[PDB]
Amino acid sequence: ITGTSTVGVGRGVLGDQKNINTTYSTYYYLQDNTRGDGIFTYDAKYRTTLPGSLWADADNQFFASYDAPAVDAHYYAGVTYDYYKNVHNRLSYDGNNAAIRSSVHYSQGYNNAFWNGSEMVYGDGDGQTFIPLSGGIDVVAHELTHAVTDYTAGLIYQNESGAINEAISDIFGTLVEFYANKNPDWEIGEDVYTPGISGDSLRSMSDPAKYGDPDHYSKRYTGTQDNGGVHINSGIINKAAYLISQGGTHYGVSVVGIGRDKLGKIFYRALTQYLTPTSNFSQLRAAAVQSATDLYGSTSQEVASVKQAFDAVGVK
Ligand SMILES: [Ca+2]
Ligand SMILES: [Ca+2]
Ligand SMILES: [Ca+2]
Ligand SMILES: [Ca+2]
Ligand SMILES: [Cu+]
Repeated sequence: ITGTSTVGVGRGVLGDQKNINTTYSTYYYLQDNTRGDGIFTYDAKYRTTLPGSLWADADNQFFASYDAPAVDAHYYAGVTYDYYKNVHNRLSYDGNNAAIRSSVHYSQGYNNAFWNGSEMVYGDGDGQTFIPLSGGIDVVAHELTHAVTDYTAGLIYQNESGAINEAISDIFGTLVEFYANKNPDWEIGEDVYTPGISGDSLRSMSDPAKYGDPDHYSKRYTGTQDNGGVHINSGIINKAAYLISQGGTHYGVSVVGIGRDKLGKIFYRALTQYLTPTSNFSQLRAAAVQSATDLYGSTSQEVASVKQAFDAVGVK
């Protein structure tokens, strides 16, 4: 919409108060003109036609229950924008300040969120397995990262390339969480998963096996469910990313951790410069090793730790 830039206030899914950038033109819209070509949040109104209607509010205050998923989708889309721009010098997901669109209240009781090729989509959860999924900053950044991957490496969403696709979204989803520095962890989805059960998550990067995902190549799933296990075998790469950043000893192989920023630098580089749509795990190792070499030198610790971490999870 054409209008003037304003700042509204409301509460997110977890009941936290936050300011949001809006656009006033009779109504106040969830349209943030301060980031690239804009961040736009829509109401799917419990239906599945997308994107639905640009979110409109009469008084620029967003504290209703119904408002909360929109407030967080909007706000966390902005935090993710800020991460990519400030940390990687990347302007939106296409690198050219593409408008970021999100729809909330998608369908009824929908326990999921996704990037559909064009925009982000968030279910409200059934209230049991999930509460509105835009309440999780790692979920929002995971999904937006699929757009980044789609515009860069273009990893095909199947088999090893798809598990790499998934881990990349888990990796930057988590780095955005740390960036916002609000209860950050190496778990995925903990802020919106199973409100009746504390301490669990969708997946874990630091120990994928805690939810049955493999933490070594030898345990890879080789069936054809989940598109060949993209959300399953992602644990093997998630674990390596974790070790590269935080270090440790896994199945007897020790990894010297080099911290989150260098992890993010190495994986960003690999994603944008070396991975291709059909890259497998082995090719990811090569890409990350060359990225580190590019960045820190062939004889660096950084290179050694990337090698150690991939060794630790069995991928050569
Ligand atoms: Ca209002
Ligand atoms: Ca957290
Ligand atoms: Ca998390
Ligand atoms: Ca829970
Ligand atoms: Cu995903």
